[PDB]
Amino acid sequence: SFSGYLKLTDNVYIKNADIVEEAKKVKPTVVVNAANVYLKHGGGVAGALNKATNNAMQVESDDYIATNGPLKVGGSCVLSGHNLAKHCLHVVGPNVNKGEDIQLLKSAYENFNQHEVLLAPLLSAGIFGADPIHSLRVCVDTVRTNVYLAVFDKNLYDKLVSSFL
Repeated sequence: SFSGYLKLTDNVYIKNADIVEEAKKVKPTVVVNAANVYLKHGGGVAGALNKATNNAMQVESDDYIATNGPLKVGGSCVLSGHNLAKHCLHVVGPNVNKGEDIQLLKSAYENFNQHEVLLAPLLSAGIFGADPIHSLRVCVDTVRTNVYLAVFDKNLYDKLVSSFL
């Protein structure tokens, strides 16, 4: 199971960890990917998860997009977790750097409620440009299922825990 997570609320847990390494160790039922609408897994969590799958995630994703078209900002799709998890829940948080509406972050986190337990990153954080403190607050106020948050950056992890209300 998940180990070394700090409990923030009844259902939200957090750890300073690389989500790729966490996924390979735990092999969760669901790993969340910080996806974009095109499922183009170039950088950040998406690039890292995809690289760990030897690009199998990107090949599967391109077939999904060819069939279904792009996701909506705030939306998600369930695909294979490959060698990382049973499933990957690709969730599109708003990219503040691309001028996307930050109010869609709550809609993005609502996707997590369809799964009893998830290994996840903070949506819209990192290269998506939103304030990770705000993302954690939206997470705890939106997600009701059990979410294990992996925060790659040690200094950000310390700031998130120490500033948590």
